[PDB]
Amino acid sequence: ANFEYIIAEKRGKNNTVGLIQLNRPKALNALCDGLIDELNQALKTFEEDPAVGAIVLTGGDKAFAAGADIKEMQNLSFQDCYSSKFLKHWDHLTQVKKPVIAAVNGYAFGGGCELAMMCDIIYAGEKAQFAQPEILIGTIPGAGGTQRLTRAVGKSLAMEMVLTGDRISAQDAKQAGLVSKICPVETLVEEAIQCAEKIASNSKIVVAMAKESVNAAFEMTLTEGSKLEKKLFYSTFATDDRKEGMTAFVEKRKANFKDQ
Amino acid sequence: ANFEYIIAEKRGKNNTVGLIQLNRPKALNALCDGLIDELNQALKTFEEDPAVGAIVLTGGDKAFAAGADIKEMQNLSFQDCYSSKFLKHWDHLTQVKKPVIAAVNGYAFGGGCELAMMCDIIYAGEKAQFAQPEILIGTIPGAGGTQRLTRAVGKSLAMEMVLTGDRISAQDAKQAGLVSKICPVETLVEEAIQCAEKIASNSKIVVAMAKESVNAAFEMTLTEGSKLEKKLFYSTFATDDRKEGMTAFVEKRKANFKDQ
Amino acid sequence: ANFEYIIAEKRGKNNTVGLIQLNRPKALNALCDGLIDELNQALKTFEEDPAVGAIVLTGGDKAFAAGADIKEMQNLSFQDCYSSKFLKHWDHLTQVKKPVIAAVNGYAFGGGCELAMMCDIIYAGEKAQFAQPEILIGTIPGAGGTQRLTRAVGKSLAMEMVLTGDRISAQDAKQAGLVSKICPVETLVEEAIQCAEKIASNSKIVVAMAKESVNAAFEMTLTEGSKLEKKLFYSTFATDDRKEGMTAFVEKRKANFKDQ
Amino acid sequence: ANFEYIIAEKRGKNNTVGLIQLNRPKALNALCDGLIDELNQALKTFEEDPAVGAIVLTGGDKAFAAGADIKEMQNLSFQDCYSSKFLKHWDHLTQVKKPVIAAVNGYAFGGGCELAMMCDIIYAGEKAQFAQPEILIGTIPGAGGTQRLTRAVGKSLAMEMVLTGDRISAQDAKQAGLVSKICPVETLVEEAIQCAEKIASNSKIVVAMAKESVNAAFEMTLTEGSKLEKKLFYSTFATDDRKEGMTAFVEKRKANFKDQ
Amino acid sequence: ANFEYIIAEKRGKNNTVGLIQLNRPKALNALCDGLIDELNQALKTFEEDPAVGAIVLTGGDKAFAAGADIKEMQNLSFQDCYSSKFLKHWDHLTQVKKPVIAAVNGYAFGGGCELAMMCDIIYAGEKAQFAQPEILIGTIPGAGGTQRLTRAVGKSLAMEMVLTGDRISAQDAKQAGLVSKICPVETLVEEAIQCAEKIASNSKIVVAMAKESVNAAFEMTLTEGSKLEKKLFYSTFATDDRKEGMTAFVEKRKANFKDQ
Amino acid sequence: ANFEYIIAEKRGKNNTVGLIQLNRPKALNALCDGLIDELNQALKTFEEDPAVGAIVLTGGDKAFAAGADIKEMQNLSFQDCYSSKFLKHWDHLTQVKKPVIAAVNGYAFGGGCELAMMCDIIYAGEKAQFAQPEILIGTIPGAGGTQRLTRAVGKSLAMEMVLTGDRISAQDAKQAGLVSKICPVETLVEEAIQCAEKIASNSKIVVAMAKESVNAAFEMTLTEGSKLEKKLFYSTFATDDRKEGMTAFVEKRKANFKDQ
Ligand SMILES: [Mg+2]
Ligand SMILES: [Mg+2]
Repeated sequence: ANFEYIIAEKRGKNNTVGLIQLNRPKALNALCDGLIDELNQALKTFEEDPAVGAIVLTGGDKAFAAGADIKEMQNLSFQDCYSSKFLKHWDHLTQVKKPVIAAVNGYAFGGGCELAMMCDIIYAGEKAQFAQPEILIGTIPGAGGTQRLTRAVGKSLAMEMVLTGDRISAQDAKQAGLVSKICPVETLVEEAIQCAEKIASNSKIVVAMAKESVNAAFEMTLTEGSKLEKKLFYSTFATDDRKEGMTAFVEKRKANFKDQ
Repeated sequence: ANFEYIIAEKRGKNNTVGLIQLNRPKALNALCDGLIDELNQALKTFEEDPAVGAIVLTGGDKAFAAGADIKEMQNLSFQDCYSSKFLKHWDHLTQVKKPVIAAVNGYAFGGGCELAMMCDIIYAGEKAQFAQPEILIGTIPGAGGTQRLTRAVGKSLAMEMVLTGDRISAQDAKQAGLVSKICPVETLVEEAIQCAEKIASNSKIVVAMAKESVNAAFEMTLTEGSKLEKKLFYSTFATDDRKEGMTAFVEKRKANFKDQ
Repeated sequence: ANFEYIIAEKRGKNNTVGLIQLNRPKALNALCDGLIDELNQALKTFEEDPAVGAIVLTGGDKAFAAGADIKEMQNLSFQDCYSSKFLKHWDHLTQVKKPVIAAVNGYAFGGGCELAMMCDIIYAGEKAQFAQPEILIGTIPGAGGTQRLTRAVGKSLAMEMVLTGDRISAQDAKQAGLVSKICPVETLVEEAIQCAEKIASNSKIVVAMAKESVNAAFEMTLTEGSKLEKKLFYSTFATDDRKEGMTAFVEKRKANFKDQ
Repeated sequence: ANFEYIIAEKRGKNNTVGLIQLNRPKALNALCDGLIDELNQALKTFEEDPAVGAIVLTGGDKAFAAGADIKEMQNLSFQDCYSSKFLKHWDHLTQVKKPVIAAVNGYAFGGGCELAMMCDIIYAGEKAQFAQPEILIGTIPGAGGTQRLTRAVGKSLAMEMVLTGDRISAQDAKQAGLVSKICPVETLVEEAIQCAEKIASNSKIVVAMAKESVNAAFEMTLTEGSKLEKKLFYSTFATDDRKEGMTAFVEKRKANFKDQ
Repeated sequence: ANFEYIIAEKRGKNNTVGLIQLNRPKALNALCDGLIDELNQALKTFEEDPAVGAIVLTGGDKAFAAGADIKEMQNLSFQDCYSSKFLKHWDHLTQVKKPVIAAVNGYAFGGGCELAMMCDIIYAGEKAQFAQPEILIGTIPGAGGTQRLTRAVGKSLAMEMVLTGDRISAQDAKQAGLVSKICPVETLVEEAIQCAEKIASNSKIVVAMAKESVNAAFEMTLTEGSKLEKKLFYSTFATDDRKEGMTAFVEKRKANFKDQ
Repeated sequence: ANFEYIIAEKRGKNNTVGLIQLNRPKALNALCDGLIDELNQALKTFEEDPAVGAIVLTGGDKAFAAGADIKEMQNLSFQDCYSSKFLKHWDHLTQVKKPVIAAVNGYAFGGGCELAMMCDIIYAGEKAQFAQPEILIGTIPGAGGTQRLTRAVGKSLAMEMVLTGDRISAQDAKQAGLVSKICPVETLVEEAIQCAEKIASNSKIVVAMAKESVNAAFEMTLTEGSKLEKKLFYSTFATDDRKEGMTAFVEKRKANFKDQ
């Protein structure tokens, strides 16, 4: 559909990467309800696209997402927040089966840091900054800003970032484990698109199985996690993609996958 | 009160930071029963102080805490450990609701490293060292020296430090995620006090809710953790400090919080 | 017994370290059925050796283990993999009670990285590389390559390595926490042997208790983990090595341990 | 919309109970795609109805639901099932916030038993029968027929019912804990409607909080469950309904609740 | 310390059973703060008594405990509950190491059922009734009335009792598993005292270990539960009472235990 | 091999049921090392038999298994027990993939009750009794007598049985959920054999998947349990038995399963 807050298009060769770019530069990509609706529409459109195998989520060069709109949430009481479940459409990225690579350039504060952490892979620029300033306005992060952050960077750094609201550099996020790669500002999007192309070049079903196996590490114990990983490695044998890849490996050539 | 092992006072402007400094320099701040009792009393006093919003725990410049007294625990038998629940008052720091910042200077060995890891934020000096030498005397760390350490720095480094008892530098704890900031020895205490002042400047109830949400990341799954975070974010709306902070954000000014 | 794929011997002074060296240099130490059988035989032999306290697992100078044989697993189906529990002998290293130090030199790809992550301590060379290329042949890592990796290095880096199959340097693994020490290619084995000698010098039963307490951090919550740690610290008092070590600490001398 | 497989209406005095009755008597209420879509639509309509406080789900007098259609799932392969998440709309009843009372009359086999167990309260007739015959056609229950059943009736009875497919009487389900009340066949619907009216008479928000607290018992440990229960009990104090109820208890009268 | 709400005495031969009888017959044993304080004092006194090995908690013949005083909690806000942690002294019974047998006669409503479920063994009379009427006053049970209840009687019956507030007979509680034995009203206390005497006649430390092993079933998985059970069965060997009991079993006689 | 403590044979028509009968009537089937070794040998022999689909474990008419040999473990210490892992060969029944039906007749005390609870289905005679008398000799059940028992029969009854050692009748175990069916002592074995034949007639791989899905209910949460159940129900589509059974159901006939 015609979006007014975001820009959705297919990038890279073979058109296998879906680029969802936030286009709110005057508000520093403020996460409003309309922007979230357009983002979810683009996400489901890219998920229902057979040619797309990976999604790249990015905002602006100076700001990825500076948090939710506060004026629409100031006059909310406890009843209207508990009932009606206020930030519920804020977790549709966690239900996406295809990998979503976050290209964080500039400010990723409040809701932006949570939306980035909800993605599988986070690519941060040279001047990218992460913070959780919810404590400054009398609230707490309520979209994964504490659960995923503490699991990623540890208790101490997450406790400091949550209780103080201070910002951390991209280098600190890489050393702590929040992001997996640091790229220049003018080439972050291109490297994220190349990584998404490398991801989508494989079998989509096996990639989804691997993503589920990785995500299960935060929901189950080590023994049950290993058992589920063994069951998934057994189940991946029932696909033609596994046999095709093993044939291309034994008889050295390029593997032609058909997502089945 | 008349303390013989620790020094308790309120530091910083407006006296919002409680400083609990171990005062056993000739014994390398050995964690004895009287010192633990005085630490618990000071923690309770600072918890029951409305003007205190954060606590800073520190020791000496050359040693933070070099472990418990071995003489008072050699004659102890298996039955006398289980019954009297040996080392039962060593986890009172985990029951505090206000944030406690550990300013570790010098040696933090055995019980000292566990007491530091039990704090929310760990500030270490340039010459600070962390180790678990329990394996050297025929015992294992029994106050969180294995659970929290493995969750913070990983399996490999924790296994090495536990089975070998070797010391790690402050830079190692920083790159591994054990500590959150490296500060000079002459200014570590003041930087910890400034961080505790920045923490106490916010709403104490919202800060405690955020601390609980962060601590829940080690006790529940990611889904249930996110559900509890959502419930806490919804409950935050029932406080006057939330509305005050959101109004101060809307009309740009300084938010005056009343801890309610 | 006489091995054809591996080399098993006791190294170090006092013969306290068991060295299991993979001896398949022309196949990059491919994890085959015979190699796994010989590895399990050497592991149980060293476990049934009262003079051995720690095991060092290493491969070649240019490759630790470059994955399993794809030829013996290409013609496998879903039923044959499930009704035979494929790769069920691949986790015998996780049942070892004595510490196992992984001296990873060169390539550790696929099954190699999984076998290395199952060890307690991972020692990597300067030119050591870790990767999970299973996604390139149409399968997923099914021997702990996702559960342990995501817990160690984090969500983002593990997701990238799994979905892309790209390699990471030893420095990246050290920064992310996958390995614990970087050593030269010419001395990595000697450093691992010295670490295993320092480990075996302590009480083997107390060392096993500490290893169990550390491993329990990935199978239980923080509260139950601390409770089990307290119970193990209480049970360690019923050993003769505990009082001997405490007496040697009180009256400064060398503690003579008898593994009881 | 106009339903062809189910009947949706508001029953009972004050029209606070939504009755969703399956209307496929010739197919023993086979769970097809259209019937599931209509059930989800009726559930959403009753959820978005302020005048409805509870839902009652029932079928026919001789059969509640005899499982899904096997014809629409025989020609399905593994890839079509996985890459489309077969039976994904079958768990929309677990996302409902208002209590759903299952009035099971007659046969509740496989999918019917799963849909009944997914409800909060199960009301069964004297001639009601429960079974999981999936093992007879070469499959396993895949909509909670093993997880919830084993947690409700125990390990032994669930194992027997799953591996044998034998039916159990309503008295057996009552003594095992599967159902909570046995009612005559001619009055089961009326008793379920009266129970839902007793439920709908209370505060909807407090009822939803209690439902969440009860459902959390199967998602985490007892300690975290009690902590979440304490937090929800504290959050209840921010509603006007709790104050109104406590005031009506003090000054003995009927409490007028407004769902806020 | 003379009590005004409860009666504390030692009953049974050898004076090994501590009887804590609620003595509020006009208020149906309303759980007030003073009664809770006296109960905690009696509990800690009986725990610190070497002659007492088991505790029996009971109220009146017509009422065990009819819930907390609503007048004390009527004028309480959300901030006053959270901060201050309302009902925080209500879980001191869960920290008792010695077994506590609940002799429930008459009404056990609201806080009474929660206090009874926190006991290890629950003994109910012929006319004993259990209910959770918190939903009738606009609140939810906040002292374990949902977590333990759902784990004991199942999902359906607990959901019904919570959302409706209806009472269940002692027979239904025995069938669902809430209680373990039904006794006449005039002899319930005597049978509970006899059971507590049978319990206290064994080794107190082994009894505490068994209680911990049983309570761990709700805090860990089956694998980790069995592991902790194995570790505790190994740890019980280091006590003299284990060897004494085994000697009395081999050489048939009466075992003389010394709680060590 | 020729057994001296047990009797192993194939019973029932088509020889699809393996009967492992304990043959120690003069010692009340005491669980000794040789008996456990022969039991494990018969179990692995029946597991490696393609014609056997289910195993029936029974003892004598007056005693199923009266616990382990006491004189075999009187002179054992804490170190000898921890380091040798006492009772480790006792959980080989939990690793069996095919269902094991426990035909418990007579006394099932101590280790016998644990071995019975480790089975999937428990069939008890009219005069069968279950108890955990470990507390009477100064020890605790260390082979699943507390974890599985508390999960099956509840907290109160398991606590009573563990702390008192009293016996429960077969009817009590049936109403509590410990056993699934009560049968006469003269026909219990035949009924268990008929049940195993009904189990063995189905697809062995699908039966193993169902057993795994049921056993996973005690190792994971409800959400992850349902996810693993969905994944197993998707994987079962890749078997030939699923399509054969579905075709036999569509066109009504007898399904011919080939265990593939
Ligand atoms: Mg890290
Ligand atoms: Mg039951």
